[PDB]
Amino acid sequence: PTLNLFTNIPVDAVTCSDILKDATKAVAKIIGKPESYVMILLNSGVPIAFAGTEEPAAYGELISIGGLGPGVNGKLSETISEILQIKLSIDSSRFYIKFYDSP
Amino acid sequence: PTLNLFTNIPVDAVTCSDILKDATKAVAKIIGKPESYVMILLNSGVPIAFAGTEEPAAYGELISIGPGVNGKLSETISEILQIKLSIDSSRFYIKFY
Amino acid sequence: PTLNLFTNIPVDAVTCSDILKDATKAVAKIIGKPESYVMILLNSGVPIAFAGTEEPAAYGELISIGGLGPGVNGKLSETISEILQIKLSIDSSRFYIKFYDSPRPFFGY
Ligand SMILES: [Ca+2]
Ligand SMILES: [Ca+2]
Ligand SMILES: [Ca+2]
Ligand SMILES: [Ca+2]
Ligand SMILES: [Ca+2]
Ligand SMILES: [Ca+2]
Repeated sequence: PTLNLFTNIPVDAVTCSDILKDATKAVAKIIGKPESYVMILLNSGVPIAFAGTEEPAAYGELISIGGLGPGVNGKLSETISEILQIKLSIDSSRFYIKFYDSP
Repeated sequence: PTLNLFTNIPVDAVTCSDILKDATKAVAKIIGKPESYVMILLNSGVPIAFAGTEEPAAYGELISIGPGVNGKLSETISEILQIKLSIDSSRFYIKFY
Repeated sequence: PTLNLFTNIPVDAVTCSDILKDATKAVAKIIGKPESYVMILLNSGVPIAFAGTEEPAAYGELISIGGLGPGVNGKLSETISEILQIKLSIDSSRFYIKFYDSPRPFFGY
């Protein structure tokens, strides 16, 4: 699976590594795939307008070949959102994650 | 909806904010929803080759998007980028639909 | 088609232009469409973890209108991975590509 994140916060290198590590663990654990199949990207310092403001925000695309659904997506969303809340102070109302179950 | 934009033009902060605001207004009007439903990202200074040159170019992905809206929407964003950045070439893709 | 690349190493403008040009020629030849239809993007300096590590890596999304014939995806994957190997020393084991078969055309201007 891949998680491709974009945020308007300029993230420092240490915080970036922390997020990549935390997201790797969360994606592997919750979908049920080995970490060797999990890729996380963090595009930071990307200007974002959401709801008419440029307050801190993030966008993510989570793509998996199977393994998604109502019993998984809610947990992934909550877990990744909490990582960005703690590490970047991004409110969950300004983080949109799009899930896609790929053929 | 989310519009994820990429351009090889390096864009200054004010022009970026103007584009984000212009695009927010245009998307909101064309889709008929409040701005609280609209996210615009601008990835700038991303090298792009299009039709075998690196002339000014933009690429946009539309996520979580009425019929015909996509064409009027993509053309309007294309016009905004031409006016604000002098980008003469652009491509828009409806993603995950 | 569009190839949107992301890599975690910094890439200088000359190397970037080489990658963009070689990727344009390779995608155009393998897919059979003229270069006028090919767009390549290179997002560099993007932190990536793959298999739990941050060694040089790349992600690519290849978006084609209607998808490609049997075997063509694998040929594209191999060819792009060689470009990234030659130009950036990214091992092919750390290149991850996703193909999108778009059921509707791009909007181009
Ligand atoms: Ca997968
Ligand atoms: Ca389920
Ligand atoms: Ca949205
Ligand atoms: Ca329609
Ligand atoms: Ca095309
Ligand atoms: Ca195509």
